[PDB]
Amino acid sequence: QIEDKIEEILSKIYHIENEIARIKKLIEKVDQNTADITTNTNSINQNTTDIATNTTNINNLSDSITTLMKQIEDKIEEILSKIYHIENEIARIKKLIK
Amino acid sequence: QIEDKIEEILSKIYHIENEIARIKKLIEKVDQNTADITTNTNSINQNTTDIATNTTNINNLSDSITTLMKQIEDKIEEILSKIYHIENEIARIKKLIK
Amino acid sequence: QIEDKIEEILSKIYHIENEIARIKKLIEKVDQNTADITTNTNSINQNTTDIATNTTNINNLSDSITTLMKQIEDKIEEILSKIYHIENEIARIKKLIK
Ligand SMILES: [Cl-]
Ligand SMILES: [Cl-]
Ligand SMILES: [Cl-]
Ligand SMILES: [Cl-]
Repeated sequence: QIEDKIEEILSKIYHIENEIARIKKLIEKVDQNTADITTNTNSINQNTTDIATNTTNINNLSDSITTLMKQIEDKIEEILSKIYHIENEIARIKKLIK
Repeated sequence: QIEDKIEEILSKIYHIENEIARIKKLIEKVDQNTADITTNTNSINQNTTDIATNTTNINNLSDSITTLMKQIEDKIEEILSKIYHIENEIARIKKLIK
Repeated sequence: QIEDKIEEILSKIYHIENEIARIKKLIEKVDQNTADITTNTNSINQNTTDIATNTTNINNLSDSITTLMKQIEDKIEEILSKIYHIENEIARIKKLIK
């Protein structure tokens, strides 16, 4: 029966080796996954930097438009004011004739 | 001869234990990868939310500039119209003199 | 000693099996991680394409504002120039009366 116990063990070992050989394939997979997570982390960081640049630039353009709006509204106000003054000079030139 | 079978079993086993001890290291590397994937997934989502904000804001500014453009074109044409009416009052005043 | 050597071996084998069963639980975890890294990679790319769109559009609005600026400032200068020539016609009309 010793000899049966031994044949039994030899089968278990053969099975075990076949299971281990399948499991060993994981080593290379895990390392590959680890490498791919790093690459993703590098792309994520680069997107974050580029989103920041865009955010900054949206904000400056927004400010820029606000400065332009003011600049123009003030020149328009000043031009309308000159026009009003000229209309008043023409009222007086008209009264001065008649 | 049994005894020889037993020694070669004991070396097969010694070898298996060394293989299993290497493979054991994978349990914690996999935990780590899983944690790092979650972190990356959190950053991806934050970038996605920030890209959305930026897209929204680009779109409002673009509309804003369009409103400002027309707003200005109208005031400029009102001004040109007042100028023309002044040019006509001066044609009169010149006539009215001679 | 033989039968003792055998009962020892059988429990070393029992433990290797327990260790292997613990390690076989990684197989699907590693597959799941791999699938999740691919998903993340897909989201990263999508974000990259949307950042590029946003970048392009920020830049065109920026240029657009620059074109609008000069367009208006030239129109305003032309209006100021018509106003000045109208002031001069009114200086003449005033001198022509008195
Ligand atoms: Cl990832
Ligand atoms: Cl993994
Ligand atoms: Cl991203
Ligand atoms: Cl963006």
